[PDB]
Amino acid sequence: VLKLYGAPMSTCTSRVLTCLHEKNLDFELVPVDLFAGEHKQPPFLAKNPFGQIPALEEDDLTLFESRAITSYIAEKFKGTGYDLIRHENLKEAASVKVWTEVESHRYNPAIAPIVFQFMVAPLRGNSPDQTIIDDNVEKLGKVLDIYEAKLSSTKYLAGDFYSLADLHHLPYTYYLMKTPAASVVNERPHVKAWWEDISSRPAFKKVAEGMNF
Amino acid sequence: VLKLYGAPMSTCTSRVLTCLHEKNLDFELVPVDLFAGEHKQPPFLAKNPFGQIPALEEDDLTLFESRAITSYIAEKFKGTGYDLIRHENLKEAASVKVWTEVESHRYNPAIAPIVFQFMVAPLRGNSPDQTIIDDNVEKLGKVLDIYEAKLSSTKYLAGDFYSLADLHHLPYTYYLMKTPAASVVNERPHVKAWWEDISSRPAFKKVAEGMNF
Ligand SMILES: N[C@@H](CCC(=O)N[C@@H](CS)C(=O)NCC(=O)O)C(=O)O
Ligand SMILES: N[C@@H](CCC(=O)N[C@@H](CS)C(=O)NCC(=O)O)C(=O)O
Repeated sequence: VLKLYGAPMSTCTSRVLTCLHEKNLDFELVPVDLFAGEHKQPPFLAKNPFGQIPALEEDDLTLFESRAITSYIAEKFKGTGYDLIRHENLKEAASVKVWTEVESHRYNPAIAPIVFQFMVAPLRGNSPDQTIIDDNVEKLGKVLDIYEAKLSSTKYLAGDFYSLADLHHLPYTYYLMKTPAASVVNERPHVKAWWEDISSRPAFKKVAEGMNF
Repeated sequence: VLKLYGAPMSTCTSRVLTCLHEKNLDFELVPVDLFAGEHKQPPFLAKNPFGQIPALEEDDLTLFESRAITSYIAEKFKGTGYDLIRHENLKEAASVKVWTEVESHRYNPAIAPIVFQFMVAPLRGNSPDQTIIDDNVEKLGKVLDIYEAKLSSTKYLAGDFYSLADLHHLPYTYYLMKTPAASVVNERPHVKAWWEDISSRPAFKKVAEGMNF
């Protein structure tokens, strides 16, 4: 059984959950109690020594890092459910690799701090830092300027097909759109339409429920 | 023929060069003049709209992001040269994915600003910012504390085999070891031996020469 350790409301778990649904896979979501600090105790640290969710146990295999887990799932269950990494087109598969790396090294480092300040900082007892928000909204805008041009050429980031590249953007963007920083998406027409597209896929709509209130 | 656009002395290009050598592949290195701002002009922007090196062309295929390029090479030529991704052991393969994601999301964000301050800031006309250095040295230390424990259990990050996960660490770490921040590697005995191991591989020694003045 694919056993996913995490929480429905977290961006990092949701990234895997939507991938699991795209692939039409059975799985078990095992709750990890972040409130009680379960992720920092010896049992979970043995799954992920960095003490963050999610982790995956599949028989004797144990994985962590959300995008390692999605990549594993996408590769292992080739030909089942949606074709996320393009297993029968080399050119397409390569482009997916490009834009998943763009998400990791360009999109995520800019959007993560925005969501952290709005959603996580209050949990740590701090008001959102407007300076950190504004700086990264500027940075994300510049990434999104490139996205706007790309998405004017192709339906999705890696080409005229939905892929793992787009998928990885769903969770942090979902929370961004709940904040005033939603403006960076809404003011770029191709990015906005792209977001409205991928965020309305059945495989994410089921996951979106768990990310709400 | 594989055409790599970049510069020997750059970490991002060096990351691809070492992979090419591990895979025993022939290639053409096409210089891009950063000092002259070539990477910011339309011809190169047509290759990478983000205007940074490296980029790869193979026939009509064009790629950017260093780790997308290494992944593409390691996959396409998986059956020949060194087994970077473990193409015959799906569990080892999964482990490599975990630790390449660790390099992208945990190691690189901590080590990059350190190297930037030491080696790029003077090209900006500034002295190295010791505050940014110290803060990220603290961060990198926490990451390496985890590595230290993992490398007590297996010879390399993903297991007892060298892999793409280890490889991706080579370039920034190489420049780190030329600075006072080399201490974070040298003070952790398993991390130190692991570094001295992977950095002595013939596929990297060829590359390290181009990273020296
Ligand atoms: N790079 C990691 C990031 C993991 C991460 O940020 N997890 C968050 C949830 S979204 C977490 O565990 N927060 C609890 C904490 O750090 O105390 C991944 O993609 O899996
Ligand atoms: N995430 C990118 C980073 C690319 C990058 O940082 N390139 C540097 C060379 S190491 C560059 O082009 N610097 C020139 C500039 O920023 O003006 C990758 O891994 O390829």
